[PDB]
Amino acid sequence: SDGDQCASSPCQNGGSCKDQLQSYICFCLPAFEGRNCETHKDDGSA
Ligand SMILES: *[C@@H]1O[C@@H](C)[C@@H](O)[C@@H](O)[C@@H]1O
Repeated sequence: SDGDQCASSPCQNGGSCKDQLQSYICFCLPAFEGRNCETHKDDGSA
């Protein structure tokens, strides 16, 4: 699977995705979580 696996915005919350070997990589901030930075670590009611 050597190619690009992030040509469809897999990560969110301003996640920095980068094309790497096999799969890709998303560099986010410590205040963000989720399988693809799609969740903000705000910790409110839920
Ligand atoms: C990509 O890296 C992450 C960690 C943030 O700094 C983004 O704003 C940047 O584009």
